Amino acid sequence: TSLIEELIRRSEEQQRRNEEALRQLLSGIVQQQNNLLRAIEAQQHLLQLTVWGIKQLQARILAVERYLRDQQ
Amino acid sequence: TSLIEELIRRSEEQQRRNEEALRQLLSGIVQQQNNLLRAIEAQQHLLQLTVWGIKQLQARILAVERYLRDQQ
Amino acid sequence: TSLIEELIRRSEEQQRRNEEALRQLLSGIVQQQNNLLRAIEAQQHLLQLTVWGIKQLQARILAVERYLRDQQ
Repeated sequence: TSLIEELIRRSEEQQRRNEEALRQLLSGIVQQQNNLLRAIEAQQHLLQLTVWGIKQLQARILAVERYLRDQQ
Repeated sequence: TSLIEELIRRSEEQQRRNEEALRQLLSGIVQQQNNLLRAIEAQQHLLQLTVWGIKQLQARILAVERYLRDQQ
Repeated sequence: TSLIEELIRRSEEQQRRNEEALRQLLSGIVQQQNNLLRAIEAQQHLLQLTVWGIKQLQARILAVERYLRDQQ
């Protein structure tokens, strides 16, 4: 999803800030960990959708396989 | 999986603790990075299973497509 | 992918270093957050490929379902 891409871009922005600050940092590290957690949660949501999409495709292919067996 | 949801909830708990501590913190940030890494590893395991599930569906649909071609 | 496994192993290495340093640490935490972000980005790439793989399987099964309907 574009949100995962948006959360990643925000993590990239915060990462550059934390590295530059390395060269207030602790707050940035904590915020960055929240940025990463949000990304992981968004990826989890899409991953869960693909899991259900795979099971629906499994059901559709099984119905076709059974139709072809039944036609014999 | 429910484990990924459990690892995420633990990361959410540790995140609230680190933010509240921001308002011992370093240990919490290190632990939180382990919580995130465990989540990423669990997501990787489920992602790998979906990759193999997709290839098995590909093989099943290909077998049906070939059966239908062969019947002609 | 093996890259995600390589990024994870690097995060595991950096995590052990940060925990041992807990027992220079800030640089290690920042680097570890970059290791995690890279993992999340790599997982996002594979996740996006599975999403497109699922839609192509959907199109293939739909074509078979339509062929079978049309043959009647």
